Amino acid sequence: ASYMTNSPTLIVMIGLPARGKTYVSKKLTRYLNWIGVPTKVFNLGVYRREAVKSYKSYDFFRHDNEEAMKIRKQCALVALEDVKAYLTEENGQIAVFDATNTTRERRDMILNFAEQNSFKVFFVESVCDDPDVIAANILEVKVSSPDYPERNRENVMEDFLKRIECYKVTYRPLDPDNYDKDLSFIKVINVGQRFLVNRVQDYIQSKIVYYLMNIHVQPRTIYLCRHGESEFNLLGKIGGDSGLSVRGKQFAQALRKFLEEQEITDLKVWTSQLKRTIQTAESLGVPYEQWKILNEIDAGVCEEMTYAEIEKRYPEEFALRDQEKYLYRYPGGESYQDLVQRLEPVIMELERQGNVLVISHQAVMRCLLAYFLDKGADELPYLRCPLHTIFKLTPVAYGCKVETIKLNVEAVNTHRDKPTNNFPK
Amino acid sequence: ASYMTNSPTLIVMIGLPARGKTYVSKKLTRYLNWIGVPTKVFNLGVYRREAVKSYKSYDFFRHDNEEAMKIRKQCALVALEDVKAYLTEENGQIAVFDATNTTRERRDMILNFAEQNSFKVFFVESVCDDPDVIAANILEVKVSSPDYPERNRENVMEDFLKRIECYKVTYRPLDPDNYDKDLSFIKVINVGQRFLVNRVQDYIQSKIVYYLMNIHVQPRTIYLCRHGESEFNLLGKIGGDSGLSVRGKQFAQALRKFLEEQEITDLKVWTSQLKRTIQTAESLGVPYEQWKILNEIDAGVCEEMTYAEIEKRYPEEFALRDQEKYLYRYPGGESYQDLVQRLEPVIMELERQGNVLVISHQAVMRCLLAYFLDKGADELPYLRCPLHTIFKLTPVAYGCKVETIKLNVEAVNTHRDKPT
Ligand SMILES: Nc1ncnc2c1ncn2[C@@H]1O[C@H](COP(=O)(O)OP(=O)(O)OP(=O)(O)O)[C@@H](O)[C@H]1O
Ligand SMILES: Nc1ncnc2c1ncn2[C@@H]1O[C@H](COP(=O)(O)OP(=O)(O)OP(=O)(O)O)[C@@H](O)[C@H]1O
Ligand SMILES: O=P(O)(O)OC[C@H]1O[C@](O)(CO)[C@@H](O)[C@@H]1O
Ligand SMILES: O=P(O)(O)OC[C@H]1O[C@](O)(CO)[C@@H](O)[C@@H]1O
Repeated sequence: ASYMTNSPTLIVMIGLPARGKTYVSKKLTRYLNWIGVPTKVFNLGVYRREAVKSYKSYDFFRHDNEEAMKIRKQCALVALEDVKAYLTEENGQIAVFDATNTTRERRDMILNFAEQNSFKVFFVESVCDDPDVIAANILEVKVSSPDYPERNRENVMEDFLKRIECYKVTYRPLDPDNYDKDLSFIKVINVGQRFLVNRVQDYIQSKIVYYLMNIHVQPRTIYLCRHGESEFNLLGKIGGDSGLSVRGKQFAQALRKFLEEQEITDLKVWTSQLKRTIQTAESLGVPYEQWKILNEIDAGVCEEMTYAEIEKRYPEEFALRDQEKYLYRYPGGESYQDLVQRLEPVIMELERQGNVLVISHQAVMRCLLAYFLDKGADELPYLRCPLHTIFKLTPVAYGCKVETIKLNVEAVNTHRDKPTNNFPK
Repeated sequence: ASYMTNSPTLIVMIGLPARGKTYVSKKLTRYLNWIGVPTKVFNLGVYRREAVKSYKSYDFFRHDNEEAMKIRKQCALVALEDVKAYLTEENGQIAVFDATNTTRERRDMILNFAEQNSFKVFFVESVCDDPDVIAANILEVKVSSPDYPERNRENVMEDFLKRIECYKVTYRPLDPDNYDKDLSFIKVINVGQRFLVNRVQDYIQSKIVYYLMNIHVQPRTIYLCRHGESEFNLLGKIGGDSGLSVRGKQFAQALRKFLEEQEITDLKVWTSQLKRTIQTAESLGVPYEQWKILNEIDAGVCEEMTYAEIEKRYPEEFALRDQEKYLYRYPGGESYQDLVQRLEPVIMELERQGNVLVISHQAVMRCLLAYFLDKGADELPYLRCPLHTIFKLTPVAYGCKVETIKLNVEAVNTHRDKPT
């Protein structure tokens, strides 16, 4: 009177080692938080390493190893108690349980935990049988996984290959035709070549599946920059549709040279529909695609004004925006929250693809950086993205490599800091 | 070909007769237009009926009926030419091709058309093998399909069953393991019990899959009404959080009696978080759920004012809102477009479920009616939803049955027409 319509959700990863589970867990968790759903990942690798206080050879992972199996089960129970605390005491809505969970006994233990606590359960099983995908994932584990010592990885590969065989002995995949016909799940096959989806129960499960249709697990690189310096940038005017300054044109030429030197396979170039990004791309000698949704934030009645003019003409609005820069909405225009919402299709295409250069704008690029660098709404409107600097991004399971490349053309500074040190607040 | 990320897309239905193809095509097309992607459905049943100028017995659908096969192929080619015009001359972005397309030869013809025109292709194959799902779909065809004469349907079932057998003879399903491993598609199995998705190539294909995870094909009924009359309604005041007038409470009591008479299985009742909808649901004697996203449109600095007061205090804003009521945003508040965007999770849950009563508000309910009755943004802010009237909606493939039930409790009129 009522029942289970308002329950939180436990997303349970399944798979053999080196299947992309931790990458998927982390990026899915970031996406769910991005759309406003409080979500936390629980990485059982961390739990078990902290419990045994040493790195473990493949024999630790034998299903026969009674002593190891008992330690590993206890770690799962501790993590589940942390899941419960998060979802019932800490205002979490979704918990993501990143572990192998390859046996039916372990999955039934999780399901019984969820039923006792009225948590919905959705399984994400990563199945890789393509030799190239497998060999790639395994090599990535060998090089970067923290489940082995930081240095001296010469014997990691041989051990890890044997650890996988231990899991293969007892692995029961989800069986949609019989044993698991009533469970809600998705099998992600070969990191997203195809999918088997069973019994999607509700809106949030549809969003989870939606996100996983856009994820890309193999290493990829994306490039972000602004249009070259514009005339309005030189004037300190926001918004508008002005063209490149002569220095912005020099930047566009330098950008062409930089892209040639980078030797990028199958480069795609995306711009907005505003002249300054188009003009930047036109100098590159390669096809490009304009996106309306990459247009700069709309400043409404403040379009084409300087900050000094805005503070003078609209002192109350100007102070409000400084107090609440993410949520503030220009009269007749947009807030950063509005901008975030309309950027979602570009963000999904950038989750999917590598070798894309996005030529956009200060506020737009802040949103894209906040998404791929996992920054919150508080910091998002203040992220620094100078004119004539390229951001080169390589996402990894626990974050994103960022390289900045300042090209050799000067530009004005358009970054206004939040006012500091004022009294009262 | 697919050389651009935002090139046009041809969605191609596949399946035997009575698989929900035509319902899925139409509801997906409506959803795509709702989120701003111009989409048009092409119903090959209509093309072929118009060309052959008569109803056809199962004999027409034999794969070995050479003369019929040639006509059917020519209809597919005509429809593809209309697809081309829609996507290249009329600024369409997605075309939905509703046909059986059960043979590899027909699918290859479509694929070659798409490649010649640089259209992306995504197939939606409806596979039904559950006897209950099939039997239901077939009876629905028997009752309502326009592929048979309107009256005297006594021989329809026998003919239609033989027509299905004609198609079973040559049906080749999509084969993800070999023949069709490089095609982009979703198999919808038993109208959404489960799905097989292959090679999603872009954002919009992921949105198509997303929508299909929420669709419900079997007939269902949902109920929409407003909160009972509020004190602010009696005062002509917009917005706010006032409670029910005594007539709104009387309506809530009448609503309980109405719901009992409807003999509804597993009724769900959804309200907003505002007092007037909660108090309406509380008279019903059943569990109900509050949704913040069902709260009435936010009028910002005009909250709790009458239209006359708004016109006096903010004449320019009042006139702008009349010129552009869908997009206009109240200072400090919302536009109908904002309202549409935040309603998406409840719209998806209403696509999925039946036996739901939503008790909401004038602007909210306009958005929900615009979605399920396929109304455009121009008309959405002016749809009429009187206090104390229940809208009973039964979606069908070509629209929605609508019954309005005025309960016997008077209420003020809160509907303001656009000035002439
Ligand atoms: N706690 C962590 N901190 C940083 N990176 C991590 C962490 N856990 C996993 N990763 C990264 O996840 C990837 C896979 O290593 P993990 O140690 O998760 O191996 P695995 O579980 O066998 O593989 P997978 O999770 O891909 O199925 C590596 O890139 C690794 O650096
Ligand atoms: N042109 C139309 N106008 C109104 N309703 C239609 C039209 N075409 C199909 N429908 C509806 O679609 C549903 C299925 O009928 P249809 O004629 O499409 O049979 P079918 O193609 O064998 O079945 P399905 O499309 O479900 O595979 C029925 O409710 C029918 O009324
Ligand atoms: O939110 P902020 O810090 O005002 O930055 C966005 C502004 O920056 C610019 O891209 C450059 O000044 C303007 O066009 C835009 O209004
Ligand atoms: O968009 P309209 O026609 O002003 O209707 C919305 C108004 O209707 C009401 O629901 C009832 O007057 C108000 O609370 C709301 O502001």
